[PDB]
Amino acid sequence: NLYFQSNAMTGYPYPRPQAVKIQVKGHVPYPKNALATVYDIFRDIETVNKAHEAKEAPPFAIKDFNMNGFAITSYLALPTDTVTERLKTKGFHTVGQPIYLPQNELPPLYGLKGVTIQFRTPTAFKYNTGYVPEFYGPVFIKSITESYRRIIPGCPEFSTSDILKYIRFTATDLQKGKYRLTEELMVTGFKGKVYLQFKLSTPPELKLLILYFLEAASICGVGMKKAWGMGDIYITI
Amino acid sequence: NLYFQSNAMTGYPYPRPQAVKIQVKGHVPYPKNALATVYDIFRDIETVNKAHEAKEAPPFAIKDFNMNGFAITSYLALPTDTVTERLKTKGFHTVGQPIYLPQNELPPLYGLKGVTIQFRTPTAFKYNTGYVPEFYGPVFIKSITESYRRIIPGCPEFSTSDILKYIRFTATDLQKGKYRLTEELMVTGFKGKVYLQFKLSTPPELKLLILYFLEAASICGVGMKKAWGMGDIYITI
Ligand SMILES: OC[C@H]1O[C@@H](O)[C@H](O)[C@@H](O)[C@@H]1O
Ligand SMILES: OC[C@H]1O[C@@H](O)[C@H](O)[C@@H](O)[C@@H]1O
Ligand SMILES: OC[C@H]1O[C@@H](O)[C@H](O)[C@@H](O)[C@@H]1O
Ligand SMILES: OC[C@H]1O[C@@H](O)[C@H](O)[C@@H](O)[C@@H]1O
Repeated sequence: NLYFQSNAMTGYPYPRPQAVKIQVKGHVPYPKNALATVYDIFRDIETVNKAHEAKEAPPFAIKDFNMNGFAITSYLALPTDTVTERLKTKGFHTVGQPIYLPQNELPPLYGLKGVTIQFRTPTAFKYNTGYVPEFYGPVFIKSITESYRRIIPGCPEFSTSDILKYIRFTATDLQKGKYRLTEELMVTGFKGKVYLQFKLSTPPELKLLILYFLEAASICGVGMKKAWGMGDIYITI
Repeated sequence: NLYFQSNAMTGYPYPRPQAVKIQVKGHVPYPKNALATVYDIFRDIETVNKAHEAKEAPPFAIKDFNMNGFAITSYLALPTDTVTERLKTKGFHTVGQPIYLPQNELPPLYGLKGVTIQFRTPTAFKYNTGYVPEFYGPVFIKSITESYRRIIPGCPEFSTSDILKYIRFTATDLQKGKYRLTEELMVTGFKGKVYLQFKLSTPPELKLLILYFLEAASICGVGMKKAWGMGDIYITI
């Protein structure tokens, strides 16, 4: 059975993350150069500049990097005409029209058994004196809730421990992959599929909240160098 | 004596509201025309367009309207060079550099007895049976809480009644004032100074939250037609 929460913290729905994705055509040798280009066109957005000088995560990420171009995802409310005009000045052309995320409304999640997470680019988590290229459930829940809170400030502090009591992670197998960040830096992380299974006791409000955390992580990326395109995930329900 | 909260919803600080203010020189006849100009220069920001279509509160407000110009406050992260260039195209000159709110850090509030709230433009609250140009404490608290949640979207549902247990409002006197919105609509609202006094039982965490609510209300405006410049408030501690 379902028991619905009456309190102020989990008795109300939380906002669904929103973002914009812009596709860019043009050759750059490394993700380092794509990231630098995006900082350059956002020089008059104070929040971006402050984050960069504080070496905090920027409100955007490079995605789908290759030799022909890349995508930019951002949760800032951007004037897209200005983005196109500034990229064109720098020799880059935007392709198609901006994509506004989320694209579709969600159905009710009653009877949703779990969520599939595909790590599409190599992923690793950073720690003092060593990044860890391995999947840890609690570490991943901390990452995705931090990404949700960056997009949606003002959320109360969720307890990681209490979320984990209602979920189980499994993986048939994960594999390794290499991601070249700069001429001199290549990192080896994990890739592949993890299944997030809800326990039968999962409060119904928590399924939707977990989906929204995963949507935020799909926007921001997971783990180290997420703004460079590491830790890119696809979610399936 | 102070008793500190251990629970997750009031035991952690919430974000301070941030905004940008841009001052514009240029005559337009009515606040209506200023509002229209701002919508026009934000035509490629999907969030603003969608909110305008749904008749939701925009994420900006006209302030300081006079014969020779006005100001725009917004809590969007704006590329301010683009805003200046688009205004200049319409014949408006931006004065000086953008102002980033808040300008200063706050001190500890343990000694703070209350807050002075000055209604600098006419203020009124709207209802189906007609606008009410009168100060009501609970209505004001609901207004400022909603403003804070519009700037800081994840903010949980606070109890208005619980907040009101800890504050007292007073005024020496309040005055009336007229605010012309269009060539065919002028509204009469109240103006003047209200004092918000914290009771001695006020939990420490709540003084800072209330100040943040008032800072959000200073950015957004209070009551009807806030985006047109009505209900502008100035806070002093
Ligand atoms: O990829 C989705 C599938 O992954 C499997 O590991 C699970 O057992 C299935 O329940 C799920 O539908
Ligand atoms: O620079 C990023 C690139 O690093 C290479 O090692 C990978 O094979 C590519 O998939 C990736 O796009
Ligand atoms: O401490 C001074 C304050 O005391 C209150 O009782 C008054 O209502 C306020 O107007 C005054 O600013
Ligand atoms: O249009 C707005 C104007 O309305 C007039 O009625 C007020 O006296 C002015 O203070 C205000 O600037």
